Amino acid sequence: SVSKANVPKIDVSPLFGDDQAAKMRVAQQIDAASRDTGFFYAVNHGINVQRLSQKTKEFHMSITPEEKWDLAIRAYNKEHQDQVRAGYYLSIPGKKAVESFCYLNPNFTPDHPRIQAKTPTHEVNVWPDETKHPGFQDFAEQYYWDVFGLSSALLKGYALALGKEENFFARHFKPDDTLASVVLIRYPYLDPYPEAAIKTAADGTKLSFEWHEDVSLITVLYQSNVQNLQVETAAGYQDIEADDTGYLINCGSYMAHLTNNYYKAPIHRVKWVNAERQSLPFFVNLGYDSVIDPFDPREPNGKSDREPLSYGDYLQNGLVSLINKNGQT
Ligand SMILES: N[C@@H](CCCC(=O)N[C@@H](CS)C(=O)N[C@@H](C(=O)O)C1CC1)C(=O)O
Ligand SMILES: [Fe+2]
Repeated sequence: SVSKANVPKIDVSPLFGDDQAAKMRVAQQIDAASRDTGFFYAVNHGINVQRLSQKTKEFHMSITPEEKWDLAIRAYNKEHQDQVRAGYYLSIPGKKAVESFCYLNPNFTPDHPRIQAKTPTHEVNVWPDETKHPGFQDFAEQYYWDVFGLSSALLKGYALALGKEENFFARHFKPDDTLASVVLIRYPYLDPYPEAAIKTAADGTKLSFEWHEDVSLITVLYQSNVQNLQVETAAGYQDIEADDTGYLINCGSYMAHLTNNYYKAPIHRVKWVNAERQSLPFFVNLGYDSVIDPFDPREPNGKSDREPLSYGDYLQNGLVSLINKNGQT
């Protein structure tokens, strides 16, 4: 068997309030989890995840092949050269099971200064036809802001955990410019399930997505109640329990950089499971020009021998590297 990973449930509700002592007690729990397996479940987060799941299912199960081409990123549709990040990521029946829809900051409109400048990693979202998907765009944009709010609260907790003032990360995480993305991933049930869509780990475990560290500051994830994730620990890969009432939180490699690996970006992978399910990550990314000076909370003077890295540089390079390592999703 595989051992169960320690993934504590942390009540994050004080991070929305003004009880500073209570916030510190939450920060300590985040610190402990970040130093152990690198994962925890945020509970009492205030988001209606059942409705998120229902609206997402309605979208995934009603979108047609025609609409998928019309929304497709450039990896699938050469006509859409502006769509590197945002849009539809098609399955390939017989070869690739997973499919998804990615969207970015709703404030990236045609008149946004970064859109006008054609700055890398900024795109205007594409949406299906409103008549075919009534309410979907509005729901999805509102969801972005709901999970942005949770993420801002979580970032106050991580800042306090690291010995900083609570706005240390959040001051770089702003509605007008965040590079954060939502991805609505569908993992299908298939009978037969094509072997070409199943990868195999060195230890023999059947996978849908190989080992990686996240390209993010933190990752704020909702998934269906079907166990699939594993995290590498000193004791080997361990199973992360599912919990479709909470958000699974972990650090990405930008956090590891900024903290000199005090909070590591945990290595994790996705087991192959033949089940119809949802994986709905929010990747907490800062602004394109955001730079936090690296530090080390294990060193008396707090100094680090790492060089500052702008978030835009980090992100553009990280997303390409992840595609090169683990394949186009
Ligand atoms: N397209 C997105 C980035 C996608 C990065 C990516 O492919 N991530 C993987 C590894 S974290 C991913 O989303 N995998 C999901 C899965 O396979 O279920 C995860 C975290 C829920 C953007 O432009 O921001
Ligand atoms: Fe990941």
